Amino acid sequence: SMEQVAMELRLTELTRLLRSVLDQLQDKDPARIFAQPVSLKEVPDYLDHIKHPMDFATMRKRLEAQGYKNLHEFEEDFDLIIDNCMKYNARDTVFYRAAVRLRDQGGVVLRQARREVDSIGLE
Repeated sequence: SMEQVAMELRLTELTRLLRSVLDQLQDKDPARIFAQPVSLKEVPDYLDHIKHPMDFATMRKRLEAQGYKNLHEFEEDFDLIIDNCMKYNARDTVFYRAAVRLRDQGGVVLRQARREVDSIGLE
C-alpha cells in the first residue's frame, strides 16, 4: 500500500538526515573527547555523578539499529553528551570548553536538521 511506501520513505530519509548530522558532529571532535564511553579505569568516580552516560559510538549504534523514532530523540542523546560533560568537568577545563564548542556548533546543525524535517515532511 501507499501508506507502507510513505512510512518506509520517511524512515529511510530520517535515517539519511540523522547519519549526516552525526557525521558533521563527529567531524568537529578530532580529539575524540565524545567518541566513546568514558574509561572507568581512568575516571573511577564517573558513575558516582553521571547517571546516564552517552557518547557518539552509542548514538551511531542506536541510529543504525533503527532506534531513533524522530529527530527529538536524537537531540536528547546529543544534549546528554553535552550536559554530562559540563556537569562532570569544571568550567575552566579543556573538556568543558569542548562541550560548549560542540553545543554551539551542534545547535546550528540540529536547527538546520529541523528545517529539513519540516521541508521534507518527515514527522
